[PDB]
Amino acid sequence: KKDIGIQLYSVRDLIGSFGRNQHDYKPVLKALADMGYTSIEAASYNDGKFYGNTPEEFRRDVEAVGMKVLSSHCGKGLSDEELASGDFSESMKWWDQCIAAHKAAGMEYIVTPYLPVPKTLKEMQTYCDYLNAIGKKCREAGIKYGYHNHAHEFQKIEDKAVMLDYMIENTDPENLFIELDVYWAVMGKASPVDYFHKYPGRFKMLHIKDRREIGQSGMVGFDAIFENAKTAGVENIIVEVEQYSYDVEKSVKLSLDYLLEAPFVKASYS
Amino acid sequence: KKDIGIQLYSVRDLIGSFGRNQHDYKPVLKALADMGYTSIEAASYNDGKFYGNTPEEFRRDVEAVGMKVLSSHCGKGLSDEELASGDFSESMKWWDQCIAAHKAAGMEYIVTPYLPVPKTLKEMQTYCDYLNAIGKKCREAGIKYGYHNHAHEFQKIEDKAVMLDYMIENTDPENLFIELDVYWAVMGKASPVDYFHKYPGRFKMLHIKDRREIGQSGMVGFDAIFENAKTAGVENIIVEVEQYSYDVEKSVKLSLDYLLEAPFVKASYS
Ligand SMILES: OC[C@H]1O[C@H](O)[C@H](O)[C@@H](O)[C@@H]1O
Ligand SMILES: OC[C@H]1O[C@H](O)[C@H](O)[C@@H](O)[C@@H]1O
Ligand SMILES: OC[C@H]1O[C@H](O)[C@H](O)[C@@H](O)[C@@H]1O
Ligand SMILES: OC[C@H]1O[C@H](O)[C@H](O)[C@@H](O)[C@@H]1O
Ligand SMILES: OC[C@H]1O[C@H](O)[C@H](O)[C@@H](O)[C@@H]1O
Ligand SMILES: [Co+2]
Ligand SMILES: [Co+2]
Repeated sequence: KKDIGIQLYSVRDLIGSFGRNQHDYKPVLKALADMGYTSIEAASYNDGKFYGNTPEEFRRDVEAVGMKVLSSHCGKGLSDEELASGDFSESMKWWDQCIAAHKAAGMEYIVTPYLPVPKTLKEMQTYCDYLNAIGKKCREAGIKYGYHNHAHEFQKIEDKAVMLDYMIENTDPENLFIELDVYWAVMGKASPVDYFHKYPGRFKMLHIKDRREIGQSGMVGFDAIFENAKTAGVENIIVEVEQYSYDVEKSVKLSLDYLLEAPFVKASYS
Repeated sequence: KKDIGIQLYSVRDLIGSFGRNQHDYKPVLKALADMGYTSIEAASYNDGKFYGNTPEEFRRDVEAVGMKVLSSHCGKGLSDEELASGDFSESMKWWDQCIAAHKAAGMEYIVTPYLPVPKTLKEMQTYCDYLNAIGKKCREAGIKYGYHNHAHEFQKIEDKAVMLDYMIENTDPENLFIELDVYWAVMGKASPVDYFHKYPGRFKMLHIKDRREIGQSGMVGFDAIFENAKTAGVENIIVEVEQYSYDVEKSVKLSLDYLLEAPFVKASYS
């Protein structure tokens, strides 16, 4: 028995994602709960609602099956006009709605799942200003704002700064943490542990992800990752499975069991 | 105690010179033995000799510190002329000397450490013919010939075949096994375990390598790899460390200790 979360993207084939393919998510929530997942990270926020439901109903539904309503992936990128002007004030109204909806749902974190590699350091800097501004507003609402990587953030901008490094270095720790996707970090030739040591404390959440089932490909050193979890600053871990050797239910269950069986995964990080 | 080998390349910096001795490997042999490595893979074959010594002297030296003289990296790429002619006859006499020297040293395996990505499938085919021919000669001297990868072998040739796949598919199992470098496979976006399942029995040795010390980076899933070792066909494992967080002795000892401590690493694979 360990505190292990689940990215609801993992079951998007059953409940949908990012505003589409919707089903009644409640039976799946129950199965995930019964498997022994203890928290959820959502993957379908839109216009004040979660999977089409009010924050109150979503919170109730998640609470009904005994899981923590922990985190949520959602975001709003800057238009080319906002990037060129450096003025992203119109975007902030969307965040007032988003932050109030997350607070009503009980959420502890909000994580932006994706930003494009910008063309220039100046653009990156504007993104940093935006991330700081979002994270500050989140912080005032009692929420921790984070960023989730794929592999593209390990590229360089203007052949100077690695994008993820720039973001980390040019955001305030209390405004932005990194929800590090260890699979995608490895895919971008990055050492998760080396990142942990370069930016201690900034990795408040991990996406525990692999090619398919967690711990099956040989491509991720979860032992080392979890051994350096204190340096990283890990508070919570979120299993993500996007591709499957089996039916989805079994893939996500085997994924949890790997962590439950792993001696290097502690019962709680919080 | 576990049967764990060491690639002598890993301590290339600790093999020095004084007086008439240009490759004084004996002190390092001792140290490696004392750390607890049980077998060596050589990285210095030329002109019938190992580290400038006769096969009998090298064999004596290795045996004197109680390690197995197991394997050896050496190679002879095809010239552009041999590639274009398809006729690699001239290279085969080099192999007669090489194989006889390995037999005199007691070697169980010979492994070629690098072949370039060829431009065409036709050239890849020629390489496979060459590998088959070498492996056949090795086999008749009671030696198993193998191929060691980096990352480049996961590229596609003519945007058709992945190079390593082509090699495996178009060589005889009895002529060629793969000494899979798990670190470099990951660096090529390859799952070691999926390779094991695609080509059962063909990975008779692993190069146990990481970014630096074995098991420290978070980039290699040793647990999964070792759990699939039987499928793979693993007979021996060889630690390789080329880059170091510490002084070389400490780095290669920490590397052994990770495997000695890992419950998923068995005492013997042979
Ligand atoms: O809550 C009060 C404080 O927080 C506000 O968001 C303002 O940024 C700051 O100027 C003010 O003093
Ligand atoms: O931390 C900045 C960059 O340099 C590091 O040495 C790593 O090689 C790379 O993975 C990382 O993106
Ligand atoms: O052959 C000994 C060593 O030398 C080569 O340069 C390879 O990079 C390495 O994979 C090998 O272990
Ligand atoms: O024999 C030639 C063919 O066999 C190889 O194993 C591959 O399947 C294919 O890509 C190649 O063209
Ligand atoms: O083995 C075949 C190739 O295709 C697979 O789908 C993998 O993505 C790749 O790592 C591998 O090289
Ligand atoms: Co993810
Ligand atoms: Co190697």
